[PDB]
Amino acid sequence: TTVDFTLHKIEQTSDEQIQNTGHDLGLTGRKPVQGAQFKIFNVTDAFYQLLENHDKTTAASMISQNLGQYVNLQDPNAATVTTDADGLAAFKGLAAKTNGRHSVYAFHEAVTPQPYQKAADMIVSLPVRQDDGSDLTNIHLYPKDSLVTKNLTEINEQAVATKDLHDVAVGDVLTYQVQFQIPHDIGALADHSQDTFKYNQFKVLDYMTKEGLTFKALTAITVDGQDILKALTGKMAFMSSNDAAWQQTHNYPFGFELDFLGGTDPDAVRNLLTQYAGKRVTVAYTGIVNEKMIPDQKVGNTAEVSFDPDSKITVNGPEIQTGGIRFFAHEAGSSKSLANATFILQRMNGNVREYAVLEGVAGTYQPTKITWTTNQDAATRLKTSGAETANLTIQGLLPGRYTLVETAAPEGYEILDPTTDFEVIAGTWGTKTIRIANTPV
Repeated sequence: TTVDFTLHKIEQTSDEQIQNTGHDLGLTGRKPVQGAQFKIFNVTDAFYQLLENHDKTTAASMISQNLGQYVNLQDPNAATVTTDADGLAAFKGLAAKTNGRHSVYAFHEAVTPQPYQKAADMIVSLPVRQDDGSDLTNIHLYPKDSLVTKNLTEINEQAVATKDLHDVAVGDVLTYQVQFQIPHDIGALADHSQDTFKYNQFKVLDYMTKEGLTFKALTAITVDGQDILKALTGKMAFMSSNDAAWQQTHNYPFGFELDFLGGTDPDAVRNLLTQYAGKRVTVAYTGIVNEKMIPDQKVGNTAEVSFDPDSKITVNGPEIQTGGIRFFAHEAGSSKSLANATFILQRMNGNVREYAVLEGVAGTYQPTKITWTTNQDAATRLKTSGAETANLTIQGLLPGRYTLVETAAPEGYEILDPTTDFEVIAGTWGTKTIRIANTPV
């Protein structure tokens, strides 16, 4: 006589010990995960052999921690079903008894879809008996895939609503957070080994291919509501785009590589991680938007979590972008470029005028920060070049409505209109280059 196992693969974004009854839980209202490949193994003999020296709990635990020690994982006979769009994968018609004992079955996620981490290898020992004193013939399991994620969480230390695209100003500090799971078997030894651990690399690589950000700081590493970073530092390996090391191995203009087990004392780290095994880690860091952040340029990041050199779990973060504007100061009635025309940048703030002060500083302004004052004389005086198509450029601005105010015409000219109202368009230089005419004398 036989038994069926129907699996319900589901997404996990937090810590959650919830027990498998084996009973059908119906509409649980949880996101299913598709494309998880599961293999099943009869471990009844191996289990009962352990059961001579160890209790029931310890036996099942030993098999979970090193399933490939007790079975040939790449067995062609081993029944394999892949999880569908509802997260469903049924293994049917399995022997209820094996060599005179109630059967023990082990389940192993062999291929885990991106960007998930695999479920722990689960062990079921029959029977699973109903409260009416009768065995279940269909056993329902809810294995969990932990979702690797990356978000932009704060801008200038204020929480922002999460979205795929953010508008930034030059000199903004951006807080990012990468989340992932400490493996359930982090502290286990390699299958058939007394002298080598199973895990020898727990790496987080995060970078941007395009320019725009300068690495500021790694702010925290937390798990289980505890700050782990103070304990780790020294014992693990760390590189940032600010370190001369970085340009040796990578050529991304921004990023960091962290390895919990690449440091001076791996084993001490593995110990600490084992204490929080199966739980969710948040690695937080900050970056500063720099003068090389340009308009018409969306720039994102990729984070890669890897446990060996040959594999990785990859996730993309949101893209950021910035505004700019171009002007052309010229002689009324022609296209003669007028250099040395003097302007200040204005905006309204609840029916009050503020004027721009640029920290970084031709006609091309590319500041490192823009602050705002109601003292008009403190405003940065902007000068035009003699360039052809546009002779005043500004970038790193938020989108919205501004006013360019001309405070001195070039020698030999007089101002037509002192004020030019305009609009910075999100992530672009704008509709067109704005022409400003000055009349000669």
